[PDB]
Amino acid sequence: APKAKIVLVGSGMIGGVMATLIVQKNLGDVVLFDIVKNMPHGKALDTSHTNVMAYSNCKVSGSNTYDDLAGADVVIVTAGFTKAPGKSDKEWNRDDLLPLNNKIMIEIGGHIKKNCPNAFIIVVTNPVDVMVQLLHQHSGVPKNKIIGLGGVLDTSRLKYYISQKLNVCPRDVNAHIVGAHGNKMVLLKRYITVGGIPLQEFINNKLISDAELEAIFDRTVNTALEIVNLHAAPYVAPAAAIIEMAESYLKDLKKVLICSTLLEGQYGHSDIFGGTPVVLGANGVEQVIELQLNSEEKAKFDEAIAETKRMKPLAHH
Amino acid sequence: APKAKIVLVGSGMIGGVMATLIVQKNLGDVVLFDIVKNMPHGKALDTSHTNVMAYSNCKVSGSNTYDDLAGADVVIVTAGFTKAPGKSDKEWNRDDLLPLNNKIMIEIGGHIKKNCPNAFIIVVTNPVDVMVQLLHQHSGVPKNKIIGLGGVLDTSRLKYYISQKLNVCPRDVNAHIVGAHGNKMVLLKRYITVGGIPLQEFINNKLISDAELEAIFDRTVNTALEIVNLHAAPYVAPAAAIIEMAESYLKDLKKVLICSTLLEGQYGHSDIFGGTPVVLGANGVEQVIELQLNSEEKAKFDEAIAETKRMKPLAHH
Amino acid sequence: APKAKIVLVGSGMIGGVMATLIVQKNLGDVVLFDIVKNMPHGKALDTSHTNVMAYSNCKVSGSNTYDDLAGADVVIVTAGFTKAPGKSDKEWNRDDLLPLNNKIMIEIGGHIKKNCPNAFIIVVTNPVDVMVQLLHQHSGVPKNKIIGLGGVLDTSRLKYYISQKLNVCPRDVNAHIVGAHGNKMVLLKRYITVGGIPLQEFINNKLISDAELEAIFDRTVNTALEIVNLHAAPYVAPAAAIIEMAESYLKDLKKVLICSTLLEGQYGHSDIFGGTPVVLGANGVEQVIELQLNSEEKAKFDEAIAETKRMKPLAHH
Amino acid sequence: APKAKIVLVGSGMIGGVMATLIVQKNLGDVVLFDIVKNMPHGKALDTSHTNVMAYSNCKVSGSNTYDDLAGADVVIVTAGFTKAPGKSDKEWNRDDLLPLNNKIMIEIGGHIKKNCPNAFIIVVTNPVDVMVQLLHQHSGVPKNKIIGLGGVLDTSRLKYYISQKLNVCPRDVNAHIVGAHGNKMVLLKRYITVGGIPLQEFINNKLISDAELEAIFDRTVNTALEIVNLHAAPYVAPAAAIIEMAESYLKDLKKVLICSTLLEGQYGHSDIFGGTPVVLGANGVEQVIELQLNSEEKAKFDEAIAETKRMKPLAHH
Ligand SMILES: NC(=O)C1=CN([C@@H]2O[C@H](COP(=O)(O)OP(=O)(O)OC[C@H]3O[C@@H](n4cnc5c(N)ncnc54)[C@H](O)[C@@H]3O)[C@@H](O)[C@H]2O)C=CC1
Ligand SMILES: NC(=O)C1=CN([C@@H]2O[C@H](COP(=O)(O)OP(=O)(O)OC[C@H]3O[C@@H](n4cnc5c(N)ncnc54)[C@H](O)[C@@H]3O)[C@@H](O)[C@H]2O)C=CC1
Ligand SMILES: NC(=O)C1=CN([C@@H]2O[C@H](COP(=O)(O)OP(=O)(O)OC[C@H]3O[C@@H](n4cnc5c(N)ncnc54)[C@H](O)[C@@H]3O)[C@@H](O)[C@H]2O)C=CC1
Ligand SMILES: NC(=O)C1=CN([C@@H]2O[C@H](COP(=O)(O)OP(=O)(O)OC[C@H]3O[C@@H](n4cnc5c(N)ncnc54)[C@H](O)[C@@H]3O)[C@@H](O)[C@H]2O)C=CC1
Repeated sequence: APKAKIVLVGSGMIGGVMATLIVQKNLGDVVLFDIVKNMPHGKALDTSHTNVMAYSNCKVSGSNTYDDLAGADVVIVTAGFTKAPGKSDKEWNRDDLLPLNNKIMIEIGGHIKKNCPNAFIIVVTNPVDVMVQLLHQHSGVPKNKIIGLGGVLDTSRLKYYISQKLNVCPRDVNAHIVGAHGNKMVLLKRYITVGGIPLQEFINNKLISDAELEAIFDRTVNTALEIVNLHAAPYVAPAAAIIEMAESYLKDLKKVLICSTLLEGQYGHSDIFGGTPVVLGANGVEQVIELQLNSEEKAKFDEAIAETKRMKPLAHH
Repeated sequence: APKAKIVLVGSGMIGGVMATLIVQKNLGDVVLFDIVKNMPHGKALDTSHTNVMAYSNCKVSGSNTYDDLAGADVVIVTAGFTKAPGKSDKEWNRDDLLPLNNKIMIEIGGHIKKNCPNAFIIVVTNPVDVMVQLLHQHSGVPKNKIIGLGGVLDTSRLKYYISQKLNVCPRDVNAHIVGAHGNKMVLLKRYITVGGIPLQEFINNKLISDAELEAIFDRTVNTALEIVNLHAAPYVAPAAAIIEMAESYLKDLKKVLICSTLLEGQYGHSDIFGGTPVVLGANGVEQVIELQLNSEEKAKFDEAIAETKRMKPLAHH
Repeated sequence: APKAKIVLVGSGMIGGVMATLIVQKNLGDVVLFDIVKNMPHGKALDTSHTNVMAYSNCKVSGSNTYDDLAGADVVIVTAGFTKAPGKSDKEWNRDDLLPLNNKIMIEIGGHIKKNCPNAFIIVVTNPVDVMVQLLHQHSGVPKNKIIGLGGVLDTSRLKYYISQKLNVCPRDVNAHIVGAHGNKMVLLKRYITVGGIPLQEFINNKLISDAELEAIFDRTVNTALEIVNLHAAPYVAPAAAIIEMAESYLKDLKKVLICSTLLEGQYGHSDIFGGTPVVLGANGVEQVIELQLNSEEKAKFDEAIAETKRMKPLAHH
Repeated sequence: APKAKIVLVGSGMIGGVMATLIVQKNLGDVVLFDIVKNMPHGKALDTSHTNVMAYSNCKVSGSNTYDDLAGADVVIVTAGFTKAPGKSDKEWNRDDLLPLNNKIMIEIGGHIKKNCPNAFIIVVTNPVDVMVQLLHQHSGVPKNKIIGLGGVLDTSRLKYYISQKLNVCPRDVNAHIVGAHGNKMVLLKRYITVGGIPLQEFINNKLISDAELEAIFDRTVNTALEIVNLHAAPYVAPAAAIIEMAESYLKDLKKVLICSTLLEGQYGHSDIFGGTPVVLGANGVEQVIELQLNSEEKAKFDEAIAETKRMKPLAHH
């Protein structure tokens, strides 16, 4: 009935574009919560005027008070740091953000548990597969109620780069990147399709070569780094990917979207979060889809999970 | 610059929903042309008021004059009959429409050639793979400028039925039905994916069985018949499929959409139209994608084409 | 959480376009209920495939069982007749539909009371201002939970016709037509704006003359008749207007939309429904806005209400 | 045919959100041009991946080369500075930006004249009513082909603030702010409507008081300042307003939108740009609407224009 209340814990660059897109889509009332005094109110105010241009009617409010999490239907956590200190852009590594963000998850998780234990949570803060589980553990939410951003975004890059080479609608390329959001992300060439057709047929037709695809894979993995090194920050597509996830939940679209979710034996892994296709609908994570990987792909998946696992103890520290 | 002018040659049930959806999408000015006196003006008038609710600004005009094809950017041909005479609903067969519609294509084609030889044409009238080629031949338009409706619609049924069984977003099922739009349409189980994942994995996981899929295939092929026999007429999804095609053209989306197009050696066939994925963009049919079918699938494709071919001489009569 | 369930009581022409638009907009699951055997299932089936083209995920089901009203969040009543018997198109009068539809409202109202007493109801069946109150009285729903279609549709015509003369975006003309949906509808020249600017300025600028506006008023009042007499049936804009209302409710947009609602002293009238701007949001009819009419406009409003009132006793018969 | 090419001259905060919204809306290919090395490529890259989530197909490219203006259909100029040096946020005044941005307009104008003299131009850089005319004069474009941002944005604030007080859909408040975008902007209480109804009726009904409206007017005028002083920057609504303008042009919507345009006697003013409602369509500024202001309102309009005029000679310096 009342619109969904969507609290953006973190009102930085991603938060700002998420607020924008929520109003564009009329998805629900938005709270831009941040620890920075007044900034979220300023961003909220600005954003709120777009209801007029968008023909929407979503309240957009800023907050510097954790208890505004109360009544949240969806909580999207981008709170934290994008860069580590003393580290240059060339040395940008999501792993280095771990010391910086760990303590922030715990605190937010405690606030979510107190204020909106029944909210659907999307964790973004890097290293996301680690931060999401830490938040899961501190917020107390059901495993079907929290996920991390990764695959929707990593695959939008891969999908997009292939679509440009093949000159097809970007969305008509489908692809899977799993395990973790980071330099070990697992790009599954075998699960790439174009217009539902195995990418291998386009390779057989010399429309795109294996070499080009290897360069696209490399680019995909290094995209965040590439953007950081172009004197920009990746936040527009991250926001759009998060909103697509939040939207599938809110409107019960049941889209299959690759997100970081609690693995309970899939791919041989339990007690960790990892990226895999899930179905996001009214009941949250409605299905966790386990790709029937081959042994080579599973080996890569293990390598990705091993990285998340390695940082599990460091996060919890 | 000026909006696209979209002439709907045929202002019956499909025409009406196409006009509706064009205004909803603000795709261009619409002409509802029909041979029935005044009906198209009445439908156009009604439809035109929806600009207000849709926040659009597309003119919608009725026409009983072929020369209103002048300046058309897109021409969508639904002109003809849905049912044959003396034939009951249980005996509904698209082939029987051939005697009834053949002469209508020729005439329209002559008008298109005179009035809008550079228009992009979408032929719908059944039996579509036959009628489209007849129109192609009489209108004189380039082969990259005309297609027939079939696969977008047949696959929306298959996609939809599978998505309901697997509880995923309908659009997340991708599937291919090729050769012809009719009882010989070729359903390619091998090219079905769900969230980009081979349907076989869901079958392996007992999430959907082969038997269920065979029933869904049967239903898909018989859908039009099923609808006709429920005391309804299939026209809403046909319209939406046509609009999705027209939209990809008009907005240069480059979607891969299975349509009836002139085959020039694909699948071993030339000098006939058949359903296959194509990319529809600014330049019309930008790419004709040839699925690398196996011999069994190709045999079915041949059977479908053989039917179109069989009726080629009857149409031209 | 679960999508809204929208039951279309009546699955005829308006019902069909409403189902189409609901899926286009992803507004909720739809039930096409009708007394005609199987037709609604056929229409629902057809419509359901458009989820694919629309990227939506709304179930569309047919029903021939009143109890499928159970759990309805919104009920839209188009059940009834568009034309009276023996009456020609030239003699088409909404009043004549009263004998034909009265008994249908009562029955539906009883089913709504039993099955979905907390649903938001939109009554369309003509003569709507009479049928809506009859349904209100039999369904038992709160006065903030039921309205009739009229002004959104009548004004879309007026708005549209003026926008064409002035060459502005249709939605940029705002206008009010109140009292009743019928030949006594009250067109308030004084409340017409174009881009928020009094229409009188455009008249002063000779951009549109009083005479042209009087012809547009006449056309607006006679539009339904004009469409019927063009061998068409007004149902596309009616559907779009109803969906805009249903949408404002469902998404809590709080749009000001002129609908038939229970008057409780506004304009000097009580215990009757009449068309006036209301605000439709999460709580239904959130505000009933009383235009501060002058005495001349109020006299017309009285004339409109007098007609509804005259038929009140005949309906209840 | 080919999509519109939209060059965003200036790829800062507003530019970034404009690129985002263009892809969301699939409006055309986008070039993010900036003088800052590589930043626009980084932003373009990020933005480009959203085609996937948006189902769009708009190229988004960065540029550090003026000649990428070639072939532009629309040019949106945000190039310049938001704050003056040594000036604190509390002292933020658009006028102070004049020395900083004047030289930038001239240069861009010369590039537009050389590269895309037939492009439709939207100038944003402050003080906009001054910068727009300077660009007009240097680019050589027809007066119907260039406008400045102001009223769509200033009025979205006023509209929004009133809609919150009255609890109606933001877009249902219409209002006019004219003359100039700055502290002398002219808020015309007399032209405010809510759901097409004179705001005075809501004031008469004590739904909003004159005092509240005066506070809302003050807030509206000071909004940019308020946002700057909340540790934020107004750029989301500016972007949305610009896109709504660009969109009306590109899709020939003919929306009435208040923009800065060349006055040729309206309001008694010639040879200057000032904010007034215009109709934006395929042919650019299709109509310049002159509000029939009273003498008090005209006096304010003169005060606003006098400010633009005062800075005319300083800009040209
Ligand atoms: N999972 C994924 O695919 C990716 C994740 N990222 C991670 O997203 C996070 C957000 O990126 P951006 O928005 O660009 O960063 P940002 O630095 O722009 O925004 C983060 C903000 O969170 C704040 N914040 C810090 N502590 C907080 C607390 N306790 N509560 C609320 N707010 C708090 C900040 O003050 C700040 O505004 C980073 O860790 C980045 O690496 C970014 C791209 C995609
Ligand atoms: N290709 C595909 O996947 C399918 C094709 N169809 C074919 O679509 C066609 C249209 O279906 P509906 O709209 O439902 O039929 P309909 O009978 O509602 O509409 C067809 C209309 O075309 C008219 N017409 C006849 N001759 C004409 C001429 N020379 N010029 C202009 N108009 C003319 C009619 O008067 C009429 O209004 C039929 O042949 C149907 O079988 C329908 C569903 C999908
Ligand atoms: N309020 C407004 O502005 C206007 C109201 N109308 C009224 O809308 C109603 C619907 O128009 P259309 O859809 O075009 O008519 P239609 O005749 O196409 O559809 C009406 C249908 O309701 C059915 N029906 C009859 N009794 C029923 C029952 N007990 N339960 C469920 N379904 C039942 C029919 O079988 C039928 O399919 C008519 O009374 C028309 O005058 C139409 C235009 C606007
Ligand atoms: N007209 C209106 O209603 C308002 C106008 N503004 C004016 O909009 C302009 C843009 O605001 P923002 O995007 O926030 O600023 P910003 O500082 O974020 O972006 C401006 C950028 O333009 C650049 N630039 C400078 N010289 C350039 C050149 N020769 N060519 C291309 N790019 C160049 C910058 O490097 C920079 O990235 C400012 O003057 C601001 O005051 C902002 C809000 C609304």
